[PDB]
Amino acid sequence: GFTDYKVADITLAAWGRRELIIAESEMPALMGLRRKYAGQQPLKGAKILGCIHMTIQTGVLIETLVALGAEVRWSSCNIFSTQDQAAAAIAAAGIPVFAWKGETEEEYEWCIEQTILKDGQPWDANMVLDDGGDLTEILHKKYPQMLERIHGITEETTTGVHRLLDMLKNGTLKVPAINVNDSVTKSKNDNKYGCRHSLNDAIKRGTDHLLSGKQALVIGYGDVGKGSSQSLRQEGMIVKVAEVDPICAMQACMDGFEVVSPYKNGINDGTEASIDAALLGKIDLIVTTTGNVNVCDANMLKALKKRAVVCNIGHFDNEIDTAFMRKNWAWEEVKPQVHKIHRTGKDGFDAHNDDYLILLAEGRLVNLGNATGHPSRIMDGSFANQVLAQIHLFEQKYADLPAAEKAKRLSVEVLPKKLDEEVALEMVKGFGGVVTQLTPKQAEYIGVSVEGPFKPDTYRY
Amino acid sequence: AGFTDYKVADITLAAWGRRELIIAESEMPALMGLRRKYAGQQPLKGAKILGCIHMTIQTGVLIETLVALGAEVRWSSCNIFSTQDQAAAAIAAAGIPVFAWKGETEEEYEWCIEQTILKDGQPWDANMVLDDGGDLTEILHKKYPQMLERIHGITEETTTGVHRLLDMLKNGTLKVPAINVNDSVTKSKNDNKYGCRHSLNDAIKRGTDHLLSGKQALVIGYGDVGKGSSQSLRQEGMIVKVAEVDPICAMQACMDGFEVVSPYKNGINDGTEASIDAALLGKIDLIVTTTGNVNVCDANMLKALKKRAVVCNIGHFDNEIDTAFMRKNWAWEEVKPQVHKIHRTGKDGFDAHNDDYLILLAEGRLVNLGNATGHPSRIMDGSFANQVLAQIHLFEQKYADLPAAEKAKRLSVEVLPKKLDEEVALEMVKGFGGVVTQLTPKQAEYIGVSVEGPFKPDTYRY
Amino acid sequence: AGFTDYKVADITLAAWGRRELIIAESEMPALMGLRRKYAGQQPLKGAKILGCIHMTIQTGVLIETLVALGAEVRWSSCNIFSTQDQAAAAIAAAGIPVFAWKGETEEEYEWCIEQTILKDGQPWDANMVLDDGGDLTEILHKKYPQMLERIHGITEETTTGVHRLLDMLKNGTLKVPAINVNDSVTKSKNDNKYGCRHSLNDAIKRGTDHLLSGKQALVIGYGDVGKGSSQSLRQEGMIVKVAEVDPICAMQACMDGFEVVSPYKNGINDGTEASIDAALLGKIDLIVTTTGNVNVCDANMLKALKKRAVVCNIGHFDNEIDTAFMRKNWAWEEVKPQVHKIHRTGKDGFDAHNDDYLILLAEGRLVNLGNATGHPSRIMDGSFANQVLAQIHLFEQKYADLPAAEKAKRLSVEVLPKKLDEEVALEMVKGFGGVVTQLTPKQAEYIGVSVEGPFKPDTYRY
Amino acid sequence: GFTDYKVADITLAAWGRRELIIAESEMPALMGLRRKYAGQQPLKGAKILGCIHMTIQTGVLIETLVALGAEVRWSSCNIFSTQDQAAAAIAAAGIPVFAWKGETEEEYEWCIEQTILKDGQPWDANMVLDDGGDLTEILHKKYPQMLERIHGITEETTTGVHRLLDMLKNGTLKVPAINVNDSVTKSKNDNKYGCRHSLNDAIKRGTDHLLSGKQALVIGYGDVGKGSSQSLRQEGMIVKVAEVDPICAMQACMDGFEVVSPYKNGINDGTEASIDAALLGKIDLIVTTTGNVNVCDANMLKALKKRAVVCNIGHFDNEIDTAFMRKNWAWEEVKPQVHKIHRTGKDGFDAHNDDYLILLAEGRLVNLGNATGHPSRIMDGSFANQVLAQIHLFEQKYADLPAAEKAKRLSVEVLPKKLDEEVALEMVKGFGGVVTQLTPKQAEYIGVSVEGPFKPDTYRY
Ligand SMILES: NC(=O)c1ccc[n+]([C@@H]2O[C@H](COP(=O)([O-])OP(=O)(O)OC[C@H]3O[C@@H](n4cnc5c(N)ncnc54)[C@H](O)[C@@H]3O)[C@@H](O)[C@H]2O)c1
Ligand SMILES: NC(=O)c1ccc[n+]([C@@H]2O[C@H](COP(=O)([O-])OP(=O)(O)OC[C@H]3O[C@@H](n4cnc5c(N)ncnc54)[C@H](O)[C@@H]3O)[C@@H](O)[C@H]2O)c1
Ligand SMILES: NC(=O)c1ccc[n+]([C@@H]2O[C@H](COP(=O)([O-])OP(=O)(O)OC[C@H]3O[C@@H](n4cnc5c(N)ncnc54)[C@H](O)[C@@H]3O)[C@@H](O)[C@H]2O)c1
Ligand SMILES: NC(=O)c1ccc[n+]([C@@H]2O[C@H](COP(=O)([O-])OP(=O)(O)OC[C@H]3O[C@@H](n4cnc5c(N)ncnc54)[C@H](O)[C@@H]3O)[C@@H](O)[C@H]2O)c1
Ligand SMILES: NCCc1ccc(S(=O)(=O)F)cc1
Ligand SMILES: NCCc1ccc(S(=O)(=O)F)cc1
Repeated sequence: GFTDYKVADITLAAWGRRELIIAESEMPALMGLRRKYAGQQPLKGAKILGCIHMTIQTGVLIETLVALGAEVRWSSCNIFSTQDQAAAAIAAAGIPVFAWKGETEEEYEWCIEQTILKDGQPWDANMVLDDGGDLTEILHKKYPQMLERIHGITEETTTGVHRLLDMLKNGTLKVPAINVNDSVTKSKNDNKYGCRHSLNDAIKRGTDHLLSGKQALVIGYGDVGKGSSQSLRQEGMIVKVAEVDPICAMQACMDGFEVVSPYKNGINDGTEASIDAALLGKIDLIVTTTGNVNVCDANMLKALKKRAVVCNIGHFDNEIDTAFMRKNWAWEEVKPQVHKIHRTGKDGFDAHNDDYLILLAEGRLVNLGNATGHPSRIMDGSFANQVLAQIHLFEQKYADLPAAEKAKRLSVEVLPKKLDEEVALEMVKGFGGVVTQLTPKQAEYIGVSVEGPFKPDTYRY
Repeated sequence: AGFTDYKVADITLAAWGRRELIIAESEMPALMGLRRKYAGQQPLKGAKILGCIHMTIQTGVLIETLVALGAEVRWSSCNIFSTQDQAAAAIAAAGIPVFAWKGETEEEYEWCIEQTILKDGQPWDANMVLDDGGDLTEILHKKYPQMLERIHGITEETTTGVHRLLDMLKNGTLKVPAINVNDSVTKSKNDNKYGCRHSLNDAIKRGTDHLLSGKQALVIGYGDVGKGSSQSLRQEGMIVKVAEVDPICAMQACMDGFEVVSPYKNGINDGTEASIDAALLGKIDLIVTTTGNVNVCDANMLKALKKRAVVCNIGHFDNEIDTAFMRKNWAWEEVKPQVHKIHRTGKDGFDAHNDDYLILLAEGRLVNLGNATGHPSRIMDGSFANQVLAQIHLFEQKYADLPAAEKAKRLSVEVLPKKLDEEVALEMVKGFGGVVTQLTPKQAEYIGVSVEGPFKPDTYRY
Repeated sequence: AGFTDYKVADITLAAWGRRELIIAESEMPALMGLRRKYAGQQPLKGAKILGCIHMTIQTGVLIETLVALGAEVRWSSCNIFSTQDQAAAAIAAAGIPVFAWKGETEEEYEWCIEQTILKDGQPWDANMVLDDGGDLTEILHKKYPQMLERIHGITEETTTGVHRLLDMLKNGTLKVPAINVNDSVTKSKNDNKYGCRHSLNDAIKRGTDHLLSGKQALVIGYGDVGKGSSQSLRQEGMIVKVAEVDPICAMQACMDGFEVVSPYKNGINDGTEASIDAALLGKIDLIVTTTGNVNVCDANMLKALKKRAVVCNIGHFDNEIDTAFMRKNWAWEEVKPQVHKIHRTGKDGFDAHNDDYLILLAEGRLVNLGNATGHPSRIMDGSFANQVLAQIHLFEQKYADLPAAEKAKRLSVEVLPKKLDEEVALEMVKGFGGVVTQLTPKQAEYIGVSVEGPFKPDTYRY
Repeated sequence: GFTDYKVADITLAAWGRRELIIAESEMPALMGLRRKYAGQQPLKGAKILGCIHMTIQTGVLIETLVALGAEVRWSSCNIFSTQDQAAAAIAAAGIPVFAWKGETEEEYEWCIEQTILKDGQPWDANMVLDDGGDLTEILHKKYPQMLERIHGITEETTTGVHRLLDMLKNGTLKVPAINVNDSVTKSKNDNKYGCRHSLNDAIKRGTDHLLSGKQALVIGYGDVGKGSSQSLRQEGMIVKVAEVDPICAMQACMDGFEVVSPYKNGINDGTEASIDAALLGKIDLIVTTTGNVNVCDANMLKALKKRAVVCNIGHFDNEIDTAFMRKNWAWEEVKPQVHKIHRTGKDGFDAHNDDYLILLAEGRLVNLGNATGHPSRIMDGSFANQVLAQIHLFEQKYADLPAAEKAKRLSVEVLPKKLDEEVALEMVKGFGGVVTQLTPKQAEYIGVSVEGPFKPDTYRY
């Protein structure tokens, strides 16, 4: 009589299991590790608190971790990102999961606490898998005693890594972490190509708007901005790119984009006078990709072309000043995760008003909120890295080391390039690709082993 | 007035070269901004720079920037086919020693480098080296080691040259420090990739005027050059397949929409004709090597290629293709300079209407420079702004003046700091009319950077 | 509310449908411009239109435009899977007879068309037909021929429908004139191509959430739908191969950068398993049929496809794929609505973990409408502005009231004049914020056109 | 002792022969016609006046006509389009050719005259092959008696067809014509993909400018403007498109381009005030593609960004107001067919002036002027049509008809679709493409023969 879960509808489990079986065939690197390490059971004794979007893809990751011996308790890291049939299949497998699509903020926090607490007391957790740092934060701030037993954190995404490095710099990080984001088979796969697949996917599902011929402004040109700009350009949008980093802006120019600023001469002085109103009045779609705060601000929202679509694909919703819009403008729900924001005022709207914006997923990550996030064959790389990272920190056994050895190992590290390459090779074979083997003379000529690693650690790909 | 200390193809091309320099200067804002920023300070006064890099119009703007900052130079090309003769002539007419022409022999190539090293029959009192590929660096270490005692540093342009510096550093044979100019992002991820995107299809059209759309290409390699090369051909409508030994680069090729294949069955190169994927190579209209490695388009691949396929190399050296095999066994018919039909029917003569030939560009030497003009000015702007900054830095550090114990602590291969890489990029972006946004103080604090940058940790890969 | 003359899935979706209609109106400036232009004149006053076309949000705006101009209508969908239930509910809640829901059986499909034809058990006094594929046209000619005595014209949306009309005209069996709406440039080269570009990869993602980049696709056909479908996949990074019987379309595929292949050895489809290029089909991850032809993805191709390939059809009718063979021999496993795994291990039951299956989308029916929402409003604007102009033209001509000799001269299948095609395009361009330049008198005289257009001869192909 | 020619340098003939031998391997449709018709000699007795760019590809066309039985006398239809090695190879084969790169207007007219006159008297020509209509006009106006002997004209390009249709309208056309341009294997191959290949080719050879990241304005979006826009966009330019035809403008929007006018509201009233100076002041490259007059006018040239490149790929050099620039601005030759135009005045220039434009090929066809025009494998389709059109008209012997039968036969027609498909099939085989054969049931289902034509004549591809 398994009841240790909370999902929208347990009766979706059979559907979710059908999609898990399909997803498994799309995830050869992750399923390869499941088959490789099953005999060793390297996560026997691991008790993992997991906080990451409860999608079908996350389901294959969860069941891999359990297949290698772990126990887990799971929650989503976003109120809109859960696929309810994925959550139901995991719960019907007997795995504690607290997640549904459309949580309130209070339900979101309740779901994390349900993973942390078992029977009203702290679970004897000893591993953390996090995506964005919310679970990491709650443990350090509200359950610090639990971190005495925890061997490490494996952190999925750019924003969570930044938070770990701030903690490390300030002396507040209590356990070591692996930066999963910066494996090449994560950052330069998931963050870029994942958003290429899923950004225009979510815009179409949300609005069914034609994108070809229309004007877009992408704020940011890091890995997510690069993939997002391509998602839109390959549909035929005229894409303009904003950046604060001149190296990233240089890449945008060379990639064929006009680089512009929302602010005259790029100077954001906080006044309406600084807004390039002519530019913003021609933009049909703005997408924020930065991991920064208030990059689509109130004065920008006032100046945007009527009926423009606004969305965010960075981790947190504060990229767009949705607070200003809740305070001043009237919200008309079109359907779940799609709202018309009427700039005519706060108290009610005319149903035929033409002066509105369309906001997707209330400013939360739009690929997961309005579609299904990245596809399985892309998440394969990210999640193979997660598994390898969990194995590595669980085996290092930090929670048991003497203090001097803790000092040497309290760090945020990445996986070695050899492993990054082994993940990539399984991905390539999933496409039917054939990697050539160096001859001994050729390996000697460029100074590498025939087996790799093939590049110095400085190499940027 | 009596300047004779040069050797070029035709000095009367100087006026033409000067017109093209004046145009190129307006395409190179980072480099020309360095010229303006530092001219009064003369930070290279006293520098005596041996330069070895493709004697193009773009290199001319680099040379005159070094001279305008106070340096003296003596120059040669780093490839027998890459000089633009009008550029070398303009530089010579300006009274600057340059020894370079398009279509040098190997003996003339080595003579030209030695003319930069020697002045009036004796070693020039050089104290700086600017190199592209490592040949000048090698000749100095092997043949003129005494000159290195006075040299403060090497600024090395390209991936292959950096590899050779790092081999010397690990072997204990590198005598002076170096800056790896290649690995600035405004070099590696500008020049190596987008430069080849611009100039590869350029050189193939100039050499052959072949339609590329609808035809099959095989690109060997998918590093920065292979990425840019693959894009050069795909954007023309070619059906491009990619080979790689690096699974991470192979993963990128898959995700970028290319089929990843090996010339060898199951990727295993046992040296026999039997290991060749004859069915694959029999379909390929164009093969491009981009690896920096040896014999990646080998004799058995060449025998298996589709009749009338084009063969070329855009890596730094011609040993990527087994051209020696083709010289030894097959008859060469010159179509026009840097374009040869190689007839696979035998060595002693050929039927003029023979159908079983390959077209080789630039005799397997770097094809974008041999058959066209290499990277365009606005891309080389980034590379050469980095070169000027690197020259300034190593010259000001004065390594050659240190005691032996301190030289040992300073001997290293380094990259320029990120802040400079960003400053080059900013001038490039302004040259496109791009407008970079400035962080507010709260935004800078939120992501943990200074408002002025650097904006990324040194681990960032872009 | 008193009004019961409809049948939809759920009338309570009406308000949601109305919200989407108000958005779609802002995406359809040509259609809303016609509403405002002709509202006062009521040119369709007295028209009674039988309509049979995908009951989507876009069709809703079309319906309410005909009504706003004076017409009465009775509506059904031309496909069992293409209805958007909230669009049908909005139309029914506006008082408009509509019989349509997503997921009809075949018997229910036929019944819905008959409910538009009949009002209270007797033929409605229809006088106009709007059709998409020819099913309603066929039912009237076969089963209700008396009704055609009062009907002034048919306006036919799509290529397959027009083919059927032209065969009836040749055979002397077409009883009323038609307008070929499909062959307006703002329909054929807008809807058929760019609509499939937008909506094909859209439906595949919704149905399977598969990564497309780096995978192998085979598009059967390279007409307008095959062009837009091939681009839909290639822009995602698929490696796309194209099959054609028309060498001119195959030439376009080559120049567009696709490899042109046949599923049969040497292109010869003799019906044997030996004729199948099994090596080619064993590498294909996705096959899309775009032909309007029969059995272009046949039993032997289905047998030979790579395990776990996706199979779909974006032509009008589901017989492009041999789904009947799959129904007879293989076990179907529903993943979710309009997504089935087809287990090639046999008919009775399946292993839930079997690896040898295909994924079929929308049971072989038009996949963009079955698994997503079809073309976007801004593209359908062009098709449906043409539909409204075509309805106005044939209604005002009053074919059914003309003397016999006048009928004989007007019994034809025609396209709208090019001047109207241009006026639709102009509104579409303005909807993008584009600005069309006006010729000077001298420039107009020089190319031999009016400043107002038409700008091209009728022979022009764009 | 053959002397009946004039070329730049006859010693270039061996080079030209080498490139002809290579080009033949790139032109399977044209070489296929040599084999299919050699035995029958369909052009035995044809005497063809030919006027078209004397390129390597034209050399293969010429020698195909001769191999099928024709005699010819040849000139180029543009002063800059000749490849001198090609003209030399043709002269050395004993074929009268009068053409070199860099003719004056006087030499251009003289070269056409030498094809018309053999030994000071009109040659007994009975066939005409033209590209642009200059030879056709000269014969109608200056030697009308020779048209009593001529069976027809086969006209290569859109501008030339327009000029023929003016005469058919006015009743002043003396012989029938084949509109070769409007074969699909010409118009939608040569005019579009040909310019795709050769526009960015000529711009690189002429300027070596980076195109990625820069702003282009393409005037026109017919077949040449479509291919031109793609030539630039695929290099990473940000391309804007002007059109007067709203259908063509619709296609540009859908193809992912911003459609703009050089003039406010699109109204070309001839004033400086009409110019959108903000737009023109951002454009790095303008390309005219219209076949119309003065579509890049004096006020657009005055407003263009400093150092922008200006070129024309339409047939005639009056698309750009070069006359205005010759009268008012100082011209500095960079190298052959590349000039800087200094907007500081006419009385000389400062060698370091920054306020100049770069004009390519003096406003003449830039792909042939600064590069080599379309590649062999594209020109294969166009020229296979030219050969079939010459046979199609020669075998009909219009000049032998009585006046009443001539009237009935007098027309400007395209080749039937069956020939168009025959050319396309040979093109497809040259790529190694495999066309599928319809089954009888399938052919019956769509109402075509298994042997084609597969499309009604109304079809637009
Ligand atoms: N939705 C998804 O599936 C998904 C996937 C991966 C990562 N992410 C999230 O997306 C965000 C970005 O990730 P990334 O890996 O691209 O990071 P990144 O560091 O590579 O890129 C962020 C970029 O934003 C730029 N930027 C910062 N402030 C800006 C401003 N005011 N205006 C313009 N540009 C500005 C920076 O210069 C930087 O290049 C993070 O929150 C990350 O966690 C989301
Ligand atoms: N022509 C130019 O203008 C130009 C510009 C920049 C660099 N280069 C030269 O091009 C070469 C490549 O430079 P890069 O920056 O791209 O280096 P890189 O290290 O980024 O890429 C080289 C790639 O070749 C691959 N490779 C090695 N052996 C291989 C084999 N046998 N088969 C397939 N792939 C193989 C490696 O895995 C690697 O990814 C160097 O010689 C460099 O100096 C030329
Ligand atoms: N789903 C949609 O939204 C949508 C939109 C428009 C049209 N359609 C339908 O799509 C179909 C195609 O329409 P179209 O306008 O592209 O027609 P089309 O005539 O332009 O093209 C169909 C192509 O199929 C090719 N073909 C025929 N049999 C073939 C075979 N056995 N193998 C390979 N190629 C073959 C033909 O040569 C032709 O070029 C029609 O049924 C039409 O009604 C669907
Ligand atoms: N250089 C080459 O190799 C080459 C090849 C083929 C044709 N051409 C020539 O190029 C020209 C164009 O040929 P095409 O086949 O594209 O003809 P086209 O009729 O298909 O296109 C010309 C286009 O220009 C547009 N146009 C006319 N006046 C305009 C104006 N003032 N502003 C903007 N747009 C305007 C028209 O609407 C039309 O769409 C003709 O002179 C033709 O002979 C050149
Ligand atoms: N006007 C800015 C002057 C300037 C010009 C160039 C640079 S650099 O990036 O190429 F070192 C830096 C500063
Ligand atoms: N210009 C607004 C009036 C108008 C609105 C629509 C059209 S139509 O081409 O779409 F029938 C024509 C004219």
